[PDB]
Amino acid sequence: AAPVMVNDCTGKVGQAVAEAAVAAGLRLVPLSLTGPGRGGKRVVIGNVEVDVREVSEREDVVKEVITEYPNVIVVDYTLPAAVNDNAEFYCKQGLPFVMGTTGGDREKLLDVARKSGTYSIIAPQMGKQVVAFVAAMEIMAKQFPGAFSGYTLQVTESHQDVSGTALAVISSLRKLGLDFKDEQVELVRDPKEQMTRMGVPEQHLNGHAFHTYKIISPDGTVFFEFKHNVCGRSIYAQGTVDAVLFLSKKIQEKSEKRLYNMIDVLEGGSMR
Amino acid sequence: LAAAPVMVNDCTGKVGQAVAEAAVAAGLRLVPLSLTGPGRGGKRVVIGNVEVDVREVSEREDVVKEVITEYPNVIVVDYTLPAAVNDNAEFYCKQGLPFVMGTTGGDREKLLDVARKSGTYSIIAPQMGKQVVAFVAAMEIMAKQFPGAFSGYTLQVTESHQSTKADVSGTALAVISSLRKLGLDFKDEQVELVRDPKEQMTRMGVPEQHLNGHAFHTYKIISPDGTVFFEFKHNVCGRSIYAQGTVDAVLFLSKKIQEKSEKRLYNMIDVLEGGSMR
Ligand SMILES: NC(=O)c1ccc[n+]([C@@H]2O[C@H](COP(=O)([O-])OP(=O)(O)OC[C@H]3O[C@@H](n4cnc5c(N)ncnc54)[C@H](O)[C@@H]3O)[C@@H](O)[C@H]2O)c1
Ligand SMILES: NC(=O)c1ccc[n+]([C@@H]2O[C@H](COP(=O)([O-])OP(=O)(O)OC[C@H]3O[C@@H](n4cnc5c(N)ncnc54)[C@H](O)[C@@H]3O)[C@@H](O)[C@H]2O)c1
Ligand SMILES: [Ca+2]
Repeated sequence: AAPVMVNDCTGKVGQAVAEAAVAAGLRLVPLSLTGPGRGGKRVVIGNVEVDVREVSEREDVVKEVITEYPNVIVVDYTLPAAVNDNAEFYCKQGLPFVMGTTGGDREKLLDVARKSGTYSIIAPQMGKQVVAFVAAMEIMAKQFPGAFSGYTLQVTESHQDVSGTALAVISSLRKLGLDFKDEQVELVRDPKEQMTRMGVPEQHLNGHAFHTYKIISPDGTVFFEFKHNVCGRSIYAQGTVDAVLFLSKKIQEKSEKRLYNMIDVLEGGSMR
Repeated sequence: LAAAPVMVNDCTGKVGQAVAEAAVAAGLRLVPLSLTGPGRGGKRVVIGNVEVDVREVSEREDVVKEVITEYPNVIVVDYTLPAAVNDNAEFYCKQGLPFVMGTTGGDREKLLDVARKSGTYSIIAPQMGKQVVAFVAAMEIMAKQFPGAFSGYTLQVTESHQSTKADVSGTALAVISSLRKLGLDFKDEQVELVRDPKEQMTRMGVPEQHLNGHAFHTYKIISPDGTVFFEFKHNVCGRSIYAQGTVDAVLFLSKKIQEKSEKRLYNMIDVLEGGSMR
């Protein structure tokens, strides 16, 4: 598996990703780029000192990276403002990359990767196990129209503005014959209620994504319940490591397909 | 509803009765004759507004002759016992009688083979609760599309049925089969079988009125570090899900017979793909 450069290793997700890469046995490139107004520094990720460099030095830094690590894959967890420029930079430099950063102009991001033939994974949702759940519910919904018609749907949700994941699952559930408007989602905002009702540990009130879907027969006798509860950043960190392993293999195979998403990574199976 | 009349064997069985009640309540024509098992006497029972002459299984030949003459388009619904599966199926297939069989057990491969080779219009499924079938399929879909997606996670499976059902549920086994393809490491004997009434009430939330007829299932999928938690429950009280799914299956198969379909043997997946007919 290929060595990885994580920009930015000092950001919260980027740090978690670099940690998880090191703990999994990937080689972490000991260089990183940080954002405007952040200065250069040395940081420790596991047993590796990383020379964190200001983004204005990116041309030089990438040349230092490429000479010592030809087969590097870049992992990008920066900010929406950097997304398009970073992508154009990675594509202009021939660098394969895994883009976790959300926002920016998404059509422009995809088209620059596709038109340049740059090996890449672009996925604004890297929590792969949740992605799998969401996608399978949809395929099932399309296979069995009206299978749950007459049932009652209740959807209750905790995050920190309804979750795109919850809306996607609700859309599938309508194809199953459930009637449920988007406004009927109960957002739990009160931390007391986030702890008590949903079981979120005190630790993760500022960093969680808990969802419950209850589907009940009109006579009360049939009860379905689906939960996916995410605490913190580990699912995204682990998802990113899996994406790097997938992309590395596809570069190694000289694959004709260049731009992948998390669905592609899931379909490639487990690699650890 | 230009749907076929139905003969429910055995309408004195717990599931057969529930099926026959639901068929009558849905507006199907219940054939006023039924077959009951060895040891049971002949009797008459009331199902909705219908008096059913219930006859001993040794009377099968003449009873089915009487039914065929009075109700030529009859579909037989079979909820009997495992010891009767193969004999009953081979009987229906010899008579050209279309059938819906929910009875579990027997030689399943032999059951499907005789249906297919005889060309008998049939629906054979050990789980007629179509909504539960849809959940099972969702898990299998996830495992086919995304193999190993939960590799490294821990699986806990806990299951509660009435005390007499002293063996793990077929639905739980099929779900676990999919979960293994998803990367979970889990032997079949690791399923926790809750069978003590006190535990069923307190731990599983089974209402007291449903202790002798329920099917509660919980699957927990947890990441190594404990930060990601999936939980799937499907909890059935009583038998109305099975009776309702059986009615749907009868209406489905009824249409296929009228339409004269080349395909003869169906399951509940096929019924789910046909859409809701009510
Ligand atoms: N794909 C996913 O599943 C997923 C999961 C969680 C978060 N995110 C997203 O990832 C992004 C990062 O989140 P976070 O909490 O780590 O943010 P953060 O603010 O903690 O870290 C972002 C870092 O990027 C740096 N940065 C800014 N511009 C840069 C540039 N041009 N080059 C290099 N570094 C630059 C900043 O200095 C900062 O250290 C956000 O857009 C967030 O929404 C995505
Ligand atoms: N597919 C499903 O959805 C589903 C759901 C629940 C139960 N079941 C199955 O249905 C079957 C019956 O369950 P139950 O609780 O109604 O059992 P039950 O014992 O209450 O009823 C079964 C009846 O079948 C009769 N019988 C036995 N042999 C017969 C024969 N050769 N001909 C006619 N009648 C005969 C018995 O006398 C008995 O009255 C079981 O195998 C059970 O596992 C299936
Ligand atoms: Ca810093």
